[PDB]
Amino acid sequence: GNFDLFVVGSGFFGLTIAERAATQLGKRVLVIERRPHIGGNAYSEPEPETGIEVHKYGAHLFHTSNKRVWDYVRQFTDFTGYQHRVFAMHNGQAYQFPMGLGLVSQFFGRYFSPDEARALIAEQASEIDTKDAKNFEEKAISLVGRPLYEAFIKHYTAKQWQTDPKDLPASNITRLPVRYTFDNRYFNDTYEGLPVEGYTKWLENMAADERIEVRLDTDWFDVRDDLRAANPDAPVVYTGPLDRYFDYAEGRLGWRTLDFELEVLETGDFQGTPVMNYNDLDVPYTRIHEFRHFHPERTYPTDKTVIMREYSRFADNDDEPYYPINTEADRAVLAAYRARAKAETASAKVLFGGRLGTYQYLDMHMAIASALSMFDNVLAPHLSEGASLVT
Amino acid sequence: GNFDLFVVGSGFFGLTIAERAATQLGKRVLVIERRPHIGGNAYSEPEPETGIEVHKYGAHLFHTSNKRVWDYVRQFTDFTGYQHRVFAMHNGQAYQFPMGLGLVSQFFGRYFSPDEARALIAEQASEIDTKDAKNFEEKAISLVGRPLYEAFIKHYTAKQWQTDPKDLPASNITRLPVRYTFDNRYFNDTYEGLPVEGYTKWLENMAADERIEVRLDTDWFDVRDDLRAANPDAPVVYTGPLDRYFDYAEGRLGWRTLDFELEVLETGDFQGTPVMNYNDLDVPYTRIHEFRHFHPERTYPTDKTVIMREYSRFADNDDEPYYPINTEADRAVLAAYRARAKAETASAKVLFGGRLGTYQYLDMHMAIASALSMFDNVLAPHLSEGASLVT
Ligand SMILES: Cc1cc2nc3c(=O)[nH]c(=O)nc-3n(C[C@H](O)[C@H](O)[C@H](O)COP(=O)(O)OP(=O)(O)OC[C@H]3O[C@@H](n4cnc5c(N)ncnc54)[C@H](O)[C@@H]3O)c2cc1C
Ligand SMILES: Cc1cc2nc3c(=O)[nH]c(=O)nc-3n(C[C@H](O)[C@H](O)[C@H](O)COP(=O)(O)OP(=O)(O)OC[C@H]3O[C@@H](n4cnc5c(N)ncnc54)[C@H](O)[C@@H]3O)c2cc1C
Ligand SMILES: [Mg+2]
Repeated sequence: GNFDLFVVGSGFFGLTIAERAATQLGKRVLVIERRPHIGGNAYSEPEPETGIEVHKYGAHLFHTSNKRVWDYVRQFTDFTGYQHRVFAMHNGQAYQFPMGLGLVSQFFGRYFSPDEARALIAEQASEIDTKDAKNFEEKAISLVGRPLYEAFIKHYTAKQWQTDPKDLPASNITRLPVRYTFDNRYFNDTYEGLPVEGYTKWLENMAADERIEVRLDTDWFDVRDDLRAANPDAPVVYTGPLDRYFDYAEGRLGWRTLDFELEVLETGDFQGTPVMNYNDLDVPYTRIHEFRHFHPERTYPTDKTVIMREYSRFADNDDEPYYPINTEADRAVLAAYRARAKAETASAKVLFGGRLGTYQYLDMHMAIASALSMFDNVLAPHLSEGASLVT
Repeated sequence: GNFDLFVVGSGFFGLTIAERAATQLGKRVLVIERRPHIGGNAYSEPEPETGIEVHKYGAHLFHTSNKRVWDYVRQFTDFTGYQHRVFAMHNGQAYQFPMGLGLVSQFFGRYFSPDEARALIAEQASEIDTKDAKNFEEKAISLVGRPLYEAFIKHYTAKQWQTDPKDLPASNITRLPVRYTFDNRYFNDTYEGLPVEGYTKWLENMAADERIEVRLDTDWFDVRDDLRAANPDAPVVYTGPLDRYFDYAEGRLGWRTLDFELEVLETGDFQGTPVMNYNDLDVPYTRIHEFRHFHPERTYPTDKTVIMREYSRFADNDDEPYYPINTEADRAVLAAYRARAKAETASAKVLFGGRLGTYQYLDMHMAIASALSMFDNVLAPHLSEGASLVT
């Protein structure tokens, strides 16, 4: 049939756009998705042996301080009262985390009060002067001191960035706070929780409107010419890779990827907490997720659990792209593609959005906020009142 | 104590050198090995749950037509009568392999005699003229025809090389024979078998002589200065990476790596043969190894088996290097390092050998042949009669 709007990609950005067009302007929307499932990287699914919901592209924790977004998402799902907390494994011991009075007292072997901890860190971090810092390693030492740096930062950084911290620029550290309280709540956003029926149901609700069609297993580039010949005045919101859209004509944007190993174990509980960071070099993974703990309210089985080991890697051409590397070279490459994108927008009615469309890491709430904004300020005016898509 | 000779690396090249020096010249040899085990990539070990011997760095099949090598290795191990055969999985069917009368009859649906098969291939391969071939894909079609190419070569090549076959040079295909008989013995060497007590015992026997010390978990670069200060007239045979030896001063040599996934299944037999190639794009691995079938003479358990999925990847800086990529750029980089190596040989008594030391893929028998030759023609003359190490 006929379409008023094409959305490429069914992640949170894509589905926010598609939903808002359908329900707020009455528009016919086609969502083209190349994967065999919707939801982009927020997709979740039960592990078969155990029934436990697993986040297939990495652990997804929802948090936001944006009231508008919080009100928007709650139309599609309820949230549990989950609060994220993380522990760290170093030299055979499990530490409270992030760095705070708990970790400090554990690591140094006795209670440090807020004033005493402040004094300790100050003294140890004085080894290097921050403005003299030549690189990441030195800057981190100049902020938290060498003992804490070498125990909980050095090797974890090396694993996560796949680069020796001495070869990372000092530039990539703004602050490196130690909490001078025992508060170990990981995020400090106003709103936080996990979707009660899980992420996939949430995303399916966003696509529920009759005026939205979702075509899975479909690559936009395989179908666009005849789809747009069908509906020439239909604008496009594209949330796939930016460099691919222009046939890599400016070069490939660099990304980091993640490898996961899912394992079902014959115990009811492997580590007693959702996420354990592994700070030492003697194991190759950065973190282990245990998914039963994301939803304690669920009646999961008692004799099995599923865990997931996470590993960091530079992305090869065909790896899933997760984090932009963002070298100067990358930023110059990006610069060229957004010029192309602005010209494609003006000439072909194609908007570029989302994590892949803009070469940006985006949290779920930031992707949603981004899409709501594109809708309100660029796309809806066009669809409703013929306004230009040129900014 | 004192040493007459340093060998860096305890793979087949290294241990051949160390053994020949110890037993044929009476020399004190120290082998420095950075891994926690000896044997280099030929190392094997029993999987714990099943007891089954697994080749930890890929399936290792011994074959040679070199009588000297065959006589040499049999001093350290007995061989079984194993003959390697490979099958290929395409579109839900298992095919005899390599391409021959069996595969051809299966694939085309009826018996083709030697003359008829010859005629078939000739006709189909005539689609493209070999000298007109613009790339790998076209050259392969010009040799075996499009139907066979698209079924058993196209996607397997894409997976193994991590490159679209249209973007590989025609240059990388010499011949692509179809066997016009039913003979499916994989290798055509005079001698073939598997070590009766397994690869690790074999390698341990090579290092058995009292005059050989093996230090595990030791990086040559961490220890060389004081080791050589200890024994200044001791020559060195280095079989680690060539580019690393000279601090990557000419750039990094490019390699391909392999990823493996070991799995123990609750069946006595998963695929009924040691190696199954997967020629289709719908699975990411290239091959599955089932190790019980490498040693049918062993009394392995009946209710479990261990398999290994193999995947191809370009090597990152810290991946295990398995196959040289060998671009023109790589060959120019290599060229510079062998000039450096020749100067290091003349000035510091350091020989460069083996797979890593020469940027070469070497089969086991070719590594051994190589080391025997370095011994006889370069190193033994030096150790015995003070001859120069300069060639
Ligand atoms: C490991 C990992 C962990 C994360 N953890 C969190 C977290 O804890 N909390 C949080 O708030 N956010 C988290 N995020 C970000 C989260 O996934 C966001 O929902 C995501 O960034 C949403 O942005 P997006 O919709 O633009 O991208 P995506 O979710 O990637 O959606 C893009 C969709 O576009 C499809 N597509 C791409 N190309 C084409 C094409 N040619 N044709 C058709 N379809 C195409 C893709 O298949 C994909 O489905 C995490 C991300 C990752 C990778
Ligand atoms: C998947 C794979 C499959 C293979 N299959 C076969 C087969 O089927 N049949 C066959 O004949 N051959 C096969 N081979 C080749 C086989 O492994 C050979 O025995 C190997 O090439 C022997 O050559 P080498 O001794 O020079 O290298 P290696 O076996 O790699 O030995 C090198 C040793 O040097 C050590 N080392 C490196 N750097 C240092 C350092 N700075 N300090 C101290 N020690 C160091 C390394 O840890 C390593 O142990 C295969 C190889 C691979 C990767
Ligand atoms: Mg890589």
